[PDB]
Amino acid sequence: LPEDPKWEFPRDKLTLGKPLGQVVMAEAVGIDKDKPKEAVTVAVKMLKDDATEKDLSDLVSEMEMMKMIGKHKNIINLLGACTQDGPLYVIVAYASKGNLREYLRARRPPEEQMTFKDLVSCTYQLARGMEYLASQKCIHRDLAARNVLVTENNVMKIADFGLARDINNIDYYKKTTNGRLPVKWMAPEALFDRVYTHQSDVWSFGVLMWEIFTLGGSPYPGIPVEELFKLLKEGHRMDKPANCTNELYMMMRDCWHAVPSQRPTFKQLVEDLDRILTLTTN
Amino acid sequence: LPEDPKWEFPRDKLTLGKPLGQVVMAEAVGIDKDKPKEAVTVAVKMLKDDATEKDLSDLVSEMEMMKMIGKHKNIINLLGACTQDGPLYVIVAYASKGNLREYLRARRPEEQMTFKDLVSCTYQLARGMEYLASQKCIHRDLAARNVLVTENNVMKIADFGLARDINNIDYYKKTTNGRLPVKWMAPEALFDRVYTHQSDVWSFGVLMWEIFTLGGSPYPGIPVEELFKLLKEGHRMDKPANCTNELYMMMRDCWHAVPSQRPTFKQLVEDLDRILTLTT
Repeated sequence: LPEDPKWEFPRDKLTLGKPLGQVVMAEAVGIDKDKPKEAVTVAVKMLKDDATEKDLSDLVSEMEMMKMIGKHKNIINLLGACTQDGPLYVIVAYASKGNLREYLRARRPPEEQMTFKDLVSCTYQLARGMEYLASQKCIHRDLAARNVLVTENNVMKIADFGLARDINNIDYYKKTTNGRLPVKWMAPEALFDRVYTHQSDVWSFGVLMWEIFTLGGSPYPGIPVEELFKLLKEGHRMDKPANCTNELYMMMRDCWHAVPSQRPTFKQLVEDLDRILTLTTN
Repeated sequence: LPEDPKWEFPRDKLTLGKPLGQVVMAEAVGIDKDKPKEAVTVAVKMLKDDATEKDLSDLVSEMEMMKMIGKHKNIINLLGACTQDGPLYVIVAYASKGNLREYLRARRPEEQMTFKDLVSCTYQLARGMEYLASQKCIHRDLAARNVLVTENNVMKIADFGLARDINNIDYYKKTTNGRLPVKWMAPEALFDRVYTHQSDVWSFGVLMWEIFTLGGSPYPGIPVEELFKLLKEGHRMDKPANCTNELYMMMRDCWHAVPSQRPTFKQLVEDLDRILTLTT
């Protein structure tokens, strides 16, 4: 691996620990160049023993994407990496509350339940992360509750960029394109036309939204993967989650528009959500 | 998905259960056509809720492979499948004792393994691979975790998700063999982008090392990232503790750098047969 000084982190400064590809917790001393002696708790992603060549290159891509994206409030951020003489170590910010799916399912009505606002806030936050990601010419392609981390202060952090690509890094029209994307969150164009764009990410965003308001339910319950796309073409769409306003549900439905350009843009989702959230507070 | 009558199984007769790609235990009624009203406990492989397109093509390929391979005492066997109107269910015999790796780590000094057991366990698998080799099929993912053991401690090779017909390999293309766990993988599979029955013999060698270490993890301490450079420089695992020099020499043969210089499964069988009869 090419030596990238700015990101490189001393292995002797890194203390591995409990597990959380493969991710583990760890103490990174002085990782923050503004407290050279302070041991910071971080999360380290690495290869498992049964790793394959593709696994390695996927982890290397995930890391490089994290370098290109830049910093943002709603995006899990890279703290550094151990890429010389030894196992590849991608060191990122540690989210104590774990992933969003486990998180939501965790506080379901009999923990500390989630208010309507808390849900709306969660959605608004992720829309910002994506709105940003899109301004960075980056497509995630793997948006889902399980790929969102939640901090101690309940800040939503989008993670798992193993599949994220630059808008131009996609072989439009080839059969192999989009073959590794979980279908229940995947936009039809991704498969039928073998293309992927920001609008494809909004479709996924719609499913993530449905996941949030169902407090972590599983999309298209009872519907097999092998039969989904047929139904999706026949027009099928998930039902308005339990306690979910018809407004937020129509928002989801819009994300699930068959015509990619008729779906809202992340910028638009952000403004609507910002409106809903604000009026909720008042 | 094509309608293949010979293997199809009525969904109503199937009853999924506790979990064991994704595998779950199940009750298949009259899956054994000689006992139309007897319900047989079987294992069912299906896709997961977060499945991807490739996952499906992969499961489908797994099934077809088993269809073409045929039956053999040391290969887990396909019992039938639900391929029409609904999820894809690949039904296979149920190995009551789990995967060889767990099985072995379990009885570590819960009733210990004797040398002869290890030798037998080895021989059974060698017969499995010899048969596979004769069916012109490369496994590509041979490893203790991928071997199931039935109630009668019979060894059954399983996990055919990456197995291809010898001729169905994209010789020399960069992407070839990019999904095979490197620590069981043969050098050439990566350095020349090819795969032959001889690559499988290498994996088998690693399998042998697993068996005799009673479930050890290959190349302990050596990270995947720096394995292939060591392999190139001639690095090879040391003799497992409770393993005969003879058996270890056999492992090293399986790990000869030159593929044509590694034993064939037929030979592996014969020697193992010879060593085993003597242990008995």
